[PDB]
Amino acid sequence: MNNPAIQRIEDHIVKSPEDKREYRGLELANGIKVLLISDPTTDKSSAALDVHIGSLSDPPNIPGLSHFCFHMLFLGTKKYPKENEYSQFLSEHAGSSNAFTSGEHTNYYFDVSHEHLEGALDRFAQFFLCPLFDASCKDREVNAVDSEHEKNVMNDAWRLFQLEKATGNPKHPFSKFGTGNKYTLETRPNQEGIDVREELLKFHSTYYSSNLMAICVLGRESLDDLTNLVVKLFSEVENKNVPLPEFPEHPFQEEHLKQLYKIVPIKDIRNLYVTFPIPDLQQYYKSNPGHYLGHLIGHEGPGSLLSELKSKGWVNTLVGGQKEGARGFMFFIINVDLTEEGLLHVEDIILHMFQYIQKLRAEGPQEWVFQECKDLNAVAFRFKDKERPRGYTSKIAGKLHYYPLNGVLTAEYLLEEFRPDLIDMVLDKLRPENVRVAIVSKSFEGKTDRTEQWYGTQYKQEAIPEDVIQKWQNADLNGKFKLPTKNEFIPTNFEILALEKDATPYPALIKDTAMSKLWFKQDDKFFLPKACLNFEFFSPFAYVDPLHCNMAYLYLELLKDSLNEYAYAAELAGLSYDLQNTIYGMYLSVKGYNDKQPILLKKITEKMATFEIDKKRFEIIKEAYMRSLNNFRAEQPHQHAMYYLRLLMTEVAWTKDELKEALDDVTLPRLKAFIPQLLSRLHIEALLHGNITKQAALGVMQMVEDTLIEHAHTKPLLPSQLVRYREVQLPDRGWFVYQRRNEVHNNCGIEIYYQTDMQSTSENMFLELFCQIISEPCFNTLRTKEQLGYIVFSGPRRANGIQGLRFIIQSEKPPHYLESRVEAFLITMEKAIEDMTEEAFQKHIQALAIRRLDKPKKLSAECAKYWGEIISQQYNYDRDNIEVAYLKTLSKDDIIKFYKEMLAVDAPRRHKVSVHVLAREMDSINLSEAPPLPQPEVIHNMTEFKRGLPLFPLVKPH
Amino acid sequence: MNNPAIQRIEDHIVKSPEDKREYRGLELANGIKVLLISDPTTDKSSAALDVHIGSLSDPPNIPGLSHFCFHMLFLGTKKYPKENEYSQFLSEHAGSSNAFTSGEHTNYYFDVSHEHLEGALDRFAQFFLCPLFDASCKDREVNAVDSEHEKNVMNDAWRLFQLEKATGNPKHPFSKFGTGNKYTLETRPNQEGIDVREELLKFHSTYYSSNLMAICVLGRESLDDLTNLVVKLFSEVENKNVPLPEFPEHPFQEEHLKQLYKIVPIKDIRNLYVTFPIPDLQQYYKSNPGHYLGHLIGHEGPGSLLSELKSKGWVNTLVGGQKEGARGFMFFIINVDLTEEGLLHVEDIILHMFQYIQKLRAEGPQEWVFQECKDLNAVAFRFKDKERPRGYTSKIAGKLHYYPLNGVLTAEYLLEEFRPDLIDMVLDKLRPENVRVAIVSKSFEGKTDRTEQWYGTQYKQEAIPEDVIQKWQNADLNGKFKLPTKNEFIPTNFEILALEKDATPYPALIKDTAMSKLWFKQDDKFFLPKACLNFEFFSPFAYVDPLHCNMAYLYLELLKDSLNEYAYAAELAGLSYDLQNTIYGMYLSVKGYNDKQPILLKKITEKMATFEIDKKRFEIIKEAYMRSLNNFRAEQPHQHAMYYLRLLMTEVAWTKDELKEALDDVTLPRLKAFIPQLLSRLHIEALLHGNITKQAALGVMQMVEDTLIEHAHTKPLLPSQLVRYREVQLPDRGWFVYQRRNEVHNNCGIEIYYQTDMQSTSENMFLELFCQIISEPCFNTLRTKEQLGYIVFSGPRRANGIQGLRFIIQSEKPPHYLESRVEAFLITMEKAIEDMTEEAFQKHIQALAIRRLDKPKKLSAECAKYWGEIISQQYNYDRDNIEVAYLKTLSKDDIIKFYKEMLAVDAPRRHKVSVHVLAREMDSINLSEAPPLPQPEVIHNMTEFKRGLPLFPLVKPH
Repeated sequence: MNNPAIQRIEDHIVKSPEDKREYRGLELANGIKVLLISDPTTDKSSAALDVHIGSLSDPPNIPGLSHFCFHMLFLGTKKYPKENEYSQFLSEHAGSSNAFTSGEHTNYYFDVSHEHLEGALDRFAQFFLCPLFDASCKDREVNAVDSEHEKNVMNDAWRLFQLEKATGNPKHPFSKFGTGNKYTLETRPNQEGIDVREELLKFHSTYYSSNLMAICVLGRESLDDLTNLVVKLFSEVENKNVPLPEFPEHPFQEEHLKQLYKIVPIKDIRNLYVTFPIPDLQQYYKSNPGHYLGHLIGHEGPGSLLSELKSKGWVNTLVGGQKEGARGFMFFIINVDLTEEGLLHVEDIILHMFQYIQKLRAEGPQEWVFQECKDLNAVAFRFKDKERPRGYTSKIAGKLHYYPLNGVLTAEYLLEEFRPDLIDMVLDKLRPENVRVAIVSKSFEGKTDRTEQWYGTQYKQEAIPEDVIQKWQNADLNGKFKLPTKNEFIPTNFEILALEKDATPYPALIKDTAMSKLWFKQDDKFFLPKACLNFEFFSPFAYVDPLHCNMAYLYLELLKDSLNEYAYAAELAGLSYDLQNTIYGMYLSVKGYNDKQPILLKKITEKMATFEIDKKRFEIIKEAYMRSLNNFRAEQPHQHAMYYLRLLMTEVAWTKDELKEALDDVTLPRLKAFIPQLLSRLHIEALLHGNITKQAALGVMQMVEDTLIEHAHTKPLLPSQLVRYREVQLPDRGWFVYQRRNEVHNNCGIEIYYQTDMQSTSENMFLELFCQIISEPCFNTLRTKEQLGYIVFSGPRRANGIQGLRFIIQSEKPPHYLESRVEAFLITMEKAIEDMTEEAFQKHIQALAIRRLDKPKKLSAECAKYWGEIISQQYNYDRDNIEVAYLKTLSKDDIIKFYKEMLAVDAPRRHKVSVHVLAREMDSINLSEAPPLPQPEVIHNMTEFKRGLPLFPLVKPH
Repeated sequence: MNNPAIQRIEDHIVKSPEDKREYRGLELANGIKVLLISDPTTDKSSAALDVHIGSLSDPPNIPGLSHFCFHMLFLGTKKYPKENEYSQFLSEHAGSSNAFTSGEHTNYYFDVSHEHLEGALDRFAQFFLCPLFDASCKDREVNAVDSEHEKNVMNDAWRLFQLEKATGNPKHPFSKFGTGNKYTLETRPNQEGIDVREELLKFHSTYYSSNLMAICVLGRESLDDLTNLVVKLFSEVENKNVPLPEFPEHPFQEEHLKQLYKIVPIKDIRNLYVTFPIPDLQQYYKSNPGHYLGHLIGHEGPGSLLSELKSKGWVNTLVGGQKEGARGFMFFIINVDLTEEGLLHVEDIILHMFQYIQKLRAEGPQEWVFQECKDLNAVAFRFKDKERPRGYTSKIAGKLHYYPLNGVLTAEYLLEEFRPDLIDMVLDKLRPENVRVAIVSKSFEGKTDRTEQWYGTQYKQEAIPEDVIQKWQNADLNGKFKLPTKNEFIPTNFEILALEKDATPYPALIKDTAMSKLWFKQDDKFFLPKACLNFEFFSPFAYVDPLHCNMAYLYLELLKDSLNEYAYAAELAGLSYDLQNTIYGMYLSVKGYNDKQPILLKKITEKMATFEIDKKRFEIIKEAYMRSLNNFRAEQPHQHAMYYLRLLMTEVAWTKDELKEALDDVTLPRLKAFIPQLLSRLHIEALLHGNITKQAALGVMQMVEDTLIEHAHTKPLLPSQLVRYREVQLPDRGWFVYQRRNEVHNNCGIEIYYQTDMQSTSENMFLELFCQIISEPCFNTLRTKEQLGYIVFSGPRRANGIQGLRFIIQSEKPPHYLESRVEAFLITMEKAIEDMTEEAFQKHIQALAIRRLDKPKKLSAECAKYWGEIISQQYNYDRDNIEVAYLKTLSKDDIIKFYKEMLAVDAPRRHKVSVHVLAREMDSINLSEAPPLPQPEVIHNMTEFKRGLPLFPLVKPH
C-alpha cells in the first residue's frame, strides 16, 4: 500500500529517548536506502548521498578517476548548467558543502537554510540524474586535484598511508593510487591513448547505480513531506544493478608478512607501526571482537601495556586496535612514538607487545570487561550530544550500507551478544608470523633504496630474520602486565536538577572577589547530565620571558604526564580534561558527565599544588618538547604564515626560536623552584555551565581555591594588576611584509591581513557581510578558475579586540604573484558589489543572519561561545542577536563606503601586512587586471617593528 | 696710584692650581668688597651683591620688612621704571635671577648671556642707586610674600625653625618673625598707624649702605675691564657708615636651658633635636673647632655614635655639628630620627649622646684626625669641580664679609693651625646643663598647650627634671664608643691618564653583548682625577607587580643600610655611591676620585650578590618604608599633582596605595627568596666616564659581571626580551581630569599637561621656543599681577619619548579658576606672539640657543646629560648642536601654526589632561578674558582610563 516508488517503509528506527528528532527509514524501489529526519526546531537543513564506490574501483591505467569523478560531478548539470550553480546557491542561502572519496565510498553532503531545502536538494539530485561532464572544466579541475595531491606530498601521514599500499600485493586494488594527479589524469591518457572524458563517463555509468546509494535528509518538514520530497527527486535515479565490489583475498599475502620497513620522515619524529592483517569483522558489529581487543591493547594507565613501555622510557604514546581496510579485509594496529632510547630498542619494544598479547591468550576473553564496555556505550548513546545536521546526515548515509534501517542509529554504539569465540578468533591472528612492522625516523636518511613512486618516500624494505621472529614467539609472560580493574568513574547519577527559578539566559557573574571571578549558567535547553568547567589561572610568571614560558609548558606537560594513568578511566567513562599554558597563565577545562566531575577536579588540583617531578620523566618530556620546537620547520607554509602574523601583531609574543634557545637553561632544580612561584599568587576566572546548581558551582569553585591556598599557599592577585597585551596598530596607507624561508616544501605560503578597526557592532558586521559576499567568489575565482593552489581561504580575523580581513593561500606560484592576484580579486569584488541586485544583496544579509543565529546543538558548543566572551573580556553574551539586528539595516552603499575607506588600494585607511613564507627553492591569458601596488616596507626584526608603531586600546567590556 | 674710587687692590687671590679662571680682589673707596673673575670661555656671565643685613634687623612692629624690602627692590627703578624690566631683560638674554634673606644677609644674584653683562649689571646696579619703591606694587607684592609664607606654613622644617626662635629670649632679635605676611605687613600698619612705604624707605636708608656690601662679578672681559665696569657702576653707591649689627648676648639664657619641647608634626615623623648654644666660632675658621667636633660626633660606621644608636634599633640617621646663628652666637646640634622603640627611649638615647661626648673629653683633641681632615679638604679644594657662575658669585659675595680678599676662595676649605685649646673650649659647652631638646612626633596631638603664633604649631614646653639632668651628668663611659681609625680610602693617585689617541667626543659603545652594554668616554676637558660610573641593571622581577616593587625597594634599602659604616669613610674621602630601584631594575652609581673606585665597587657588588638579612634590621626598614608611604599624604599639593600625572601617563605604574596594601605580604623568608630570583638573570647597561682608559672601563665592567656570575650565578637577559613601557596617547580634542583630595593643606595643587607629539628635533624645538617666549610672562602675569600663588611654573615635560607643555600652580583658589586663568594666559600669549617684533623674536631664539649650548662645567654634569641619552634609549649625544641649528631656522609663523595645531582651545590636535589636587576643605576686576572650555571627561580609575586609550610607539634610537 506504499507509494509505487517505495519497496519498504521504516522499521521503527531505534533511537535515544532523549532525542526529540523524528525518524523514518525507507527502501526505494530502485534500491536506494534512505533515512529521513524531521527536526522542527532546526535552523539549517541537510542531506547526504553516499555511493558505495571508491578509489578501489579505479581502473588500473587511471588511478584517481574516482576522486576526479566527484570533482567533475559538482561541475554543473543538464538542468543547472552553471559550473558553480550548486555552491553559489548554498553560499547565498547559509549553506555549505563538501565531499570525499575513500576506498569504497564517495560521500557528498551539504547543509542549507531550512527555508530552502527543496531548492538545494533539486540541484544536488541533478548530479545523479544528468551531469554535463563538459571538457571546459575537465582541464582546469585537474589542477585542483593536482595541488590537492601536492599539498599532501610532504605530509608524513599521507606518505605512510600510500606506502602501506605499495608494500602490498600489486595485483590487489588496495595497491592502487587513490588521490590521482595531473601525471596520471590528463597525461598518461594522451600518450597511451584513451579519453578521460570517455573513461569518466564509463566509470560513472558502470558504478553510479541507485542499488549502491544511500541518502539521508534532515529538515523541518514532517516525515510524510520529506518522503514525498525524496521520492520525487530520487526515485528515478538509474539502477544498473551493479554487483557490490568485494576484495576477499586480502592485500597482504604470506610474502608481505614478516616484513620490516625503514621509512624516512619529513618531520623529525620517531614512530613504530605494528600491523596484523585480519579478516573482516564488519558482520560481527553486534559483538565487536576487534574492539574488545583494541580496548585492552590500547588501554592506558594502571597495569596497561603503555604504562610499561613508558617506564622503560621507550615510548610516550600508544594507540591500538582495529583499522578499516575494505569489504573482505582489515588490519589490527599498534602504534607508539619512540623516545631516543625507544629507537634503539624497537625489537624489545615489540617483544613486550607480544608479551601483553600472550597474556591475553593466557587470561582469555572476560565477560565483565565486555559487559562494562556495553554499559558505557549504552549511556554514551542515550546521552549523545545533538549533532550538527551536515555531519549527521553524512555519517548516516555511510552507515546505511551496513545496517538495517531500524538499527542505523544504534549500530556501532550498542553491543549485544558477548562472543568469547569471535574474540579468541581475532586474538589468534596477533602473532609474530603475521606481523608487519614499520619504523619512521630521520636516522635512515640517505640509506634507503626504494622510492614509493607517488609521494617519493625514501625507505628500506627488509625481512625480519627468523630468530627475531623466534624471539617474539618465545614471548612468555611479563609479570607486570595486569588487566584493568573495575571502572570507578562510571557514573550512576544522571539526575537532571530542576531549573532554579533564579536561572538566567546568559552566564551570570555570581562571584567577584580578588581571588576568583565566577561565571555560571544552569542549562536551560539540552537537559543532559553533563557539565562544562572552565578555569583561567592568571599569573605574570607564566609568560614573563621565554624561560618561564618554557617552564610553564613543561610543568603542565609533566603534570598531565603523571595524571594520565589515573585519568584514562575517566575518559572511557565520558569525562575528560584539558590543561595548557597560555600567555596569561594556565587553562584547565573539564567536560562530560557531571556526576564524578568533582573527584577528578580534586585530584588534578591537588596534584597541581603538590606536584613532584620524577627526574627521568623530566628529560624525556624536555627532549620531546625540544624536538617539537624544531619540528615546526616541517609545518605547512600556510601554517607558518599564520604563526608569524600572530607574533607580528601582538605587543608581546615569544617565537619558537626564542623558546628553543631558552630551553637549554631549564634544569630540574630550576623547574622545581618555579612551580611554587607560579602557584604563589594567582587570579582565577571561571565558567561553570551545564547541569549544576548555583550552590554546586560555588562549591566546585571553592574547592579549587581552598586546595590551592591550603597546599601551595596561593594568595590573591588582584585583577587590576594583571597586564593584558594589546594589538599593534598599523599606520594609515601602510604596507608591511615579513618574509621567511620554508625549508621543506616546494609550495609557498601567504597570509594577507587588511586590519580594519577595533571590534564593535558596526565594524564587526561591515567586515562580516563583506566577507560573506566574497566567500564563494573567492573560491570560484582564485581557486576554481585561476587554480592558484588547493588552499585558498578568505574571511575575518579577530585578535586582541581588533579585526580585519585576511586571505590565506598555499601555492606553487610566488607570493608577489598571489599578492597581485588577490588585489585583482578585490577590484572585481568591488564592481560585483556595485552591480549586484538589491535582492541578491538581501539574500547575503539573510544568509549571514542564518549562520549567526543558528543555535548551538550541544553544551560544549554553547559553552565555547560564552568562554569566547570571557577570554576576550568582552562578556557580550547577547552578541548574536544584536549584531544581526544591526546587520539587517546595512545597505550596498554602506559596504561600498566601508570598502573605499578601509580596503581599496587607494583607501585612506588601508592597513596592510603580508607574511610570505617562501618555498624550499623559490625565491624572494584572460586574467583580470591587478592594480599597481606600493613598495612594501620590509620587516627584518619583529621587535624593532613593534617598538616603532603605536598600540591599540583594549575593547570596552559590554 | 689706583683709581680714586679704589682704596686697595688684589692681595694675590689664593686659588686652586687647577683653576684656569683669573681673579682680582678690590676695596672700593665706599667700603664695598669686590671680587672679579675673568673666564674667557664662559658662556654665561654673572654677578651677586650681598648686603650684610637680614631679618634680624627687622623693626619690632613690622616683622619681615627685610624680606618685603628685597621684593620691593626688584620692582623697578628711577632709570628703569618698568616693574619687570630687570627680569624680562634676563629672560630675553639667556639669564635668570634670584635673591634671598636670612638673618644677617640679603643676597641678590643673576646670570646672563656673556655678550650682555654690562647691560644686565647697569640694571641690577640701579636697585642700589635709586629704586622707585612705588605703591602700585606695594599692595600686590604683599600677596606673593603672603603665599610664600603660606606655602611653608604646613612644611614641618620651617615650623621647627621659627619654633626654636620663639622658645628663646623675646627681647632678642632672634625671636623675630623673619618671613613676614599680609597680617604684619599691610594690616598692622593701618590699625596702629605707620606707613610701610615710609618704613621701607627708612630701613632701606638706614641699612642699605655701601660699607656693608660685597659684590662678585664673573665675565669674559679681562680683569682690567671688569674693574672699570664695576667702579663705574658701583663706586657711587651711598655710604651711610652703618655700624655692623651685632648680637653678642645670646638668644637663649639660662632660663631657656634645660628645656624640653613636645612638638606635633604635620608629616608622621619621629625626630629628636638636641641643641647646645655656643659662642661664635667664626673668627676661628683657620682651625674650625666646631667642625672637628662635628666630624667625630656626626661620624658614621665603625665605632661611631650612630652605629650604637642603630644597634639598639633606636635610630636610623644621625646628623651632628655646628649650626649658623648670627654674629655673636651659634649652636651645636645633634639630630636623629627615631624608630618606634627610639621614641620610648629618648632619655636613654640622649644619655648615649653624652656618653660619646664624655668619651671625647676623656680622650682629648687628637692631632692626627685634624691632620686627616686637613689633607682631605686640601685635595677637595684643589680638585673642586668648576662651579656654575650664578651660584659661585652668590656664594663669594657672602664670603666677602668674613675673610680677606686673598683668602676668600680658600676660606672654609683650607685648615692651618691645630688648636687643642679651642676644641676643648667648645667641647666644654656640651653638657646636660646647656641642653635644649625637642621631640617631634604625632603621638603628642591634642595634648599641647601652646601655639607658636606665626605657623600655628601645636607643642608643649617643659623643663627637664633635675634627676634626668643628673643622670646625664652621671654619664660615665660606654666601652663600645671607639674613635674612627685611619682612613684607607684617602686617595694618593691623582695621575691624569693621557688622552688615548682613539678617544672620541661622545660616549662610544665599546661592548655590546647579551650580558652587558658599555658606553665609555675618556675625559677630554676637565682633567680632574675623577670618574663617573653608571650601571642600569635590568630585570623584569623588579617591577612585575606591587609586591616585587616593594621587595626591590626593601632589598636595596637593606643593602645600603648594611654598607653604610663601610661607605662613610669613602664619602669623607670624596667617593660616593647611589643605589636605587627603578621600574626596570636597579640603578648603581659611583662618583668621585677614580683611584679607589674599584675597591668600593667590588664591595658593593659582592655584598649585592651574597647579601644576608639581619632579622631585626628588616622590621625597622620595613616599618620606616611603611610609614614613608603613608607620609606621602603630607606632601605639597603641587607635588601630588605631578605624582598623579606620571602614573596616569605611563602604561604601567604602581601607586603608593597599591604598594602599601602589598607591603603587608612581605615577610623575611619571601624576601630572602626574591633576591636570588632578581639576581638570577640580568642585563646591564653602563656609562663609564672621566679619568679612565678604555682598558680600565672594560676591566671595571668585567668585575661587576664576573662578581655576579660567580656569586649569584647570574645569566644573560637578552636585551631584545626586555619590555619597555609606553606613554598613554590622548585623543585629539580630548580633555581629561583626575581629581583627588589633599588632607593636610589649605592650598590646592594643579598640573595642566598639553601633550604634543613624539619627541623629535622639530617637535622639540617648537615646544622649547614657545616655552622660552612665555616663561617670563607666565611669571609676570599669573604670579606678579594676578597673584595666584607662590608656585607658578610652566615649561616642557618629557617622559617615555613623548612631550608636552605643562603648567603647575599651588594656590588658595579653586582648580577650575586657575584652569580658566591659565587658558586666559594662553590667548594673551598667542596675541603677544603675533604682535612681537622680529628682533624680539630673534632674541628669544638667541636666548634659548645660549641656554642650550652652555657647556657643562663639571664631569657629573656632562655625565648626567649622557646618562639621559642612555636611560631614554635615544643615545642622541650631539643633540644640543643639532637642535639649536634647527631652532635658529624657526619663524614666528612656525610657532603660531604650532600653537594653532596643538595648543589653542580650538586646536584640532589639543591633547589635554589636568590633575587637580583639592585643598583640605575645598572643594570640587581688570582680568583678561578666559575662553569658554569643554566639559572634562572625569577619571575615577587610572587603569580603566589607560585600557581605553591607545599607546605611543617608542622613539627611534639616533
